[PDB]
Amino acid sequence: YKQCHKKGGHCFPKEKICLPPSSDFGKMDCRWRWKCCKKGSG
Amino acid sequence: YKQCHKKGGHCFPKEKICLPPSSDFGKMDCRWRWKCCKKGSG
Amino acid sequence: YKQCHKKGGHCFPKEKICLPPSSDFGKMDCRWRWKCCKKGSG
Repeated sequence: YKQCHKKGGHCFPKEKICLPPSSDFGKMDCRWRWKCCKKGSG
Repeated sequence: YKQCHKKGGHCFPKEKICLPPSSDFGKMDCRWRWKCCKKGSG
Repeated sequence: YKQCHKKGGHCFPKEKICLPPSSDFGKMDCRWRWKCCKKGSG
């Protein structure tokens, strides 16, 4: 997903914890029932 | 909050795990950095 | 989680700023890498 990758992120299931919450970018262009979190997050 | 409550949810921090994920209704009208999950969630 | 909620808090990720530190109740029975902060610091 181009836009998630552009933000430095990857797609994960929407309930996956991404820390800090600022690195969780929301759905972006990930699929339905996934969200985009910045690499480094957890 | 009206809309979250109307869905039968409550507000929780943005990264709180809410399972099943269909019980997570996203931000709704919770505060910034919070999200609405159906009562009984995660 | 039960003890956190009992103490009037919510569980937030470990690096969430909770001030004043007296309203940061440490882990309580929040999940690994989360902590309990009193209503008002979040």
